Amino acid sequence: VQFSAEVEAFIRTYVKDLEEGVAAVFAGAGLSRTSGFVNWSELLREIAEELGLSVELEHDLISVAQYHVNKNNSSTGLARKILEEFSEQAEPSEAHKILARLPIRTYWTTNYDTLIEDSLKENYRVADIKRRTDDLISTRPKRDAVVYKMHGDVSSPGDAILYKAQYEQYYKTHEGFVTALSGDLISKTFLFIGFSFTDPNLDYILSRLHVPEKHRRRHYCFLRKEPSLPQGNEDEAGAMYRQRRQEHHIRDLLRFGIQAVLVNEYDDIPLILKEIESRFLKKTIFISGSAEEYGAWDKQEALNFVHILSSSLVKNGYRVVNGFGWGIGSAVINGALEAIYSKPDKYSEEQLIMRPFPQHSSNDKALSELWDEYRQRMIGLSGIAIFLFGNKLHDGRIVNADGVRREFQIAQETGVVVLPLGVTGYMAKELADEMLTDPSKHFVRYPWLEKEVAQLADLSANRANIEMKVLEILKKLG
Amino acid sequence: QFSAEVEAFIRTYVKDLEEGVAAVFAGAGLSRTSGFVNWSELLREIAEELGLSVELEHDLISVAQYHVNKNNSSTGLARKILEEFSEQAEPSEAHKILARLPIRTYWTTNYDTLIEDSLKENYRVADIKRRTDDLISTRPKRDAVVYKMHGDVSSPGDAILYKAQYEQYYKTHEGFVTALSGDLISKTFLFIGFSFTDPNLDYILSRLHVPEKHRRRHYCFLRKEPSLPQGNEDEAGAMYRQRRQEHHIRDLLRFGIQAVLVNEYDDIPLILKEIESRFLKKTIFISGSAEEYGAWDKQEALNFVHILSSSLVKNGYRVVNGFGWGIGSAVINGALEAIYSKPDKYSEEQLIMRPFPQHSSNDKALSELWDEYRQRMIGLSGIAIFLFGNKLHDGRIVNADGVRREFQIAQETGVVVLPLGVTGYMAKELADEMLTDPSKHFVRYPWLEKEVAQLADLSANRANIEMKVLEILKKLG
Ligand code: NA
Ligand code: NA
Ligand code: NA
Ligand code: NA
Repeated sequence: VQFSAEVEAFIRTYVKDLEEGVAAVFAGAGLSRTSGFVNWSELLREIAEELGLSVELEHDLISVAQYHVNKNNSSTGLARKILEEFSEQAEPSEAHKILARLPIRTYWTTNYDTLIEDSLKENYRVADIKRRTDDLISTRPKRDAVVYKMHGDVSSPGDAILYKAQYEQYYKTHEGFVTALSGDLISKTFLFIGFSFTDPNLDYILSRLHVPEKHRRRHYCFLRKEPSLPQGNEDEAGAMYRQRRQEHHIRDLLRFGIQAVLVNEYDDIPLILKEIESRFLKKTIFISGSAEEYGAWDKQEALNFVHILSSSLVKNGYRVVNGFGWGIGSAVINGALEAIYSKPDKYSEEQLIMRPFPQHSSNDKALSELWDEYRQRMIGLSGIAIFLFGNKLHDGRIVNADGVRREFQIAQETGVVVLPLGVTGYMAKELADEMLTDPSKHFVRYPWLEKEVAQLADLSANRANIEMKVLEILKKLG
Repeated sequence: QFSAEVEAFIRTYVKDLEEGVAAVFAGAGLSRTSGFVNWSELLREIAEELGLSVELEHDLISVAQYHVNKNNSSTGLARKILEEFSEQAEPSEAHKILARLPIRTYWTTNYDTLIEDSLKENYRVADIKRRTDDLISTRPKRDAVVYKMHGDVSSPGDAILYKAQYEQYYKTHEGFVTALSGDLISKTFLFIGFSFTDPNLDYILSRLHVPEKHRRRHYCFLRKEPSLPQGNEDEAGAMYRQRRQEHHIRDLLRFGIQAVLVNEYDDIPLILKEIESRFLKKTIFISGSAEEYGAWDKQEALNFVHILSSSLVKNGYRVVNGFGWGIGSAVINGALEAIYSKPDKYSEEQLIMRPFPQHSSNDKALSELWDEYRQRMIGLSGIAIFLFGNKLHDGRIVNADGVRREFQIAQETGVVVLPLGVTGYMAKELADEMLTDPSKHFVRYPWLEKEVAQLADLSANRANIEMKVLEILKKLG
């Protein structure tokens, strides 16, 4: 759970930039491999062999590809290997799924595959996909993210950027992409992921990143640190040359404002991203609860409290994930929306997260499983969960709501801080009391929280001070 | 009924609104209730200070530049044509309509903030571009973008005011020009508030050139020149005034702009309200609330509401959620299910949700805030459906008076009202009330009386209600 001082500073910075909304991703081929990297020599082996060349002797693979286009006067043979087959091997990394889950608004990529767009759709995120310059003219309304496919798309291989001659003229043929990228480079913090210094195309991509020093920003790029001891037909002299050479790569990236984030293995990347996610989600609050009745609370008193709580979370900079429970979810919605439109300059519709809950069975899944998948997904978008009331009618009598407990379990199992408010009674009280029954188990990560949950579980707790105590708890948890 | 040309404009803009490609380009006239500006009078004293006269100076752009040249400063000029000028800005009826409608793109050369202010009052989140720097980043989840091409009363020092700045605009404000050229080939503009006495009209129009292959047809409101003389005119001078306008009209075409001619400026809001009335026939307000469901099982009723709302989205309608207790949550879930069912064909814009009143205010009782909420939300719709409608009151179940108030607001404003009496309670009361005086409630659509009658029977068969409602809405369209 602890990283380098350099990685640690990157985590702190990118979390903050995710919160402000200026975080961006630039994705290379490595991101579309569970491996995390690509062997370019092997990909071009056959193209070179068809020219009487060999990737062992040819170190300029961009020129080899161009020679292939020249000799056959056509892009198709090249396109089959480096675009068509290359993209069918694409697989979503763990790092890929994390980045698609986070509320990152801007994805740039030179990949041809559809993994980014596909993952966004799976996570119920409406994507504005820019596959060609024409797509840049109009903005998809209410999009959750924009995805720039700089070099085209497997969907239209004829329009993809594949070989040297196209790279050389990209600044004119695709001026719109370059202009958009230059704007994002001076307004956003990029995470470059999936790039290697054996990428034949790297220099072309990096040369597009120049901006006036007055406006230059600092960005980040994952790189695997070269291992110490030999590889293949190498000796300790060859190993040390391989390593010290990498120091010049790292310094070169600074030209473009890019700071290398070194990892010893590609498997380290998803762990760093998970840490970023967990720290970032501490400001996204899941509201769990439902009510057929309100017990020691008057209904309008309860709904008014829920409304005010939701509004305050928005006004204090939190994102609210609505559990959509009966008799609670409507007040969550109305409270958050009231705050949003109170100050449409400051707050945003992004601060209220709503996704439809299951209504009907499917042929493949019972309502049983759709509900559990819904709760897992919604809690997955949050870092803290508040539990309120929680009761429903069953065979004519009021019972504590099992679905509220299930959300509680999912949250605990996944590291989401659980904050039941026992003063609201019912399942919230049942859960608060249960936590206090084993403080060494339930309050390991935050021992100071036992006292707070105990005060808020007291049925005679002062209801006017609940909101401010919750707010102080959430700020300390962050 | 309007002229054939105006009628064709109405039909085209309604469809472009529905498609989401409608745009507005607002001139000074839109910020005056009269609909026009007297430019010679605005510059009268500027000219007098240079020893000139607006009676004899026909080029007011140059007069303003001469004022800057003489004083080596735009301070005096800016006071008259920016400060005082924008202080007299008033939202016209045409302004209010265009701010109401779901137009995504507003361009303007006005300095005032009437568009931005109206959008917020209408609970529309605006992305306001006052400077080229603002163009780099897009406000997420915006309901509209507003381009202030010539700057803003907010930062007078950065506003476009005089000839020299116009001449270099294509360089200093290149971002605005590039964005406009993209919108001109992607959207259908309505130019409103411009006259051919606008000293800077040529500067504005010259920015509208695009390759013919990509040129679209736009529209521009213009007041037809009157026949009768005015101000030192006889019938020769008045006929000269009129025939000159024919060349203005023809000239607009080389920019792809078709003049929409009106006899009076007051005709503009009438054409715009006809546009709104027709456009809104695919926006459905769902009125209803329920503490209990009577002869319906609770999950049966919520399932019906869910399916109805989903079906509305899937058949191309926008759903305005009344947000009633026990009904609004199913409206939301049904619509959201449809939207994310096929997120490439359906959109989040098909569900309209705005907060309802919770707390009294020092200037408005809760009673007033509720009425204003209902008027605003019904104002967004052309058809309103009424379902159930009951609440708890002094310990008992009563029919929901709010549902009837929403019914009355709808009827008073020309919104088609479709109560489903089979859902009982207030919806049944309103269905029976309409059926008791068909002469008054079914004037516009006589065939609707039969449909309401079959849906009003408490014993009516519930399996095909949604299918019947959708057929009714399609005919109303
Ligand atoms: Na309270
Ligand atoms: Na509810
Ligand atoms: Na439950
Ligand atoms: Na009511």
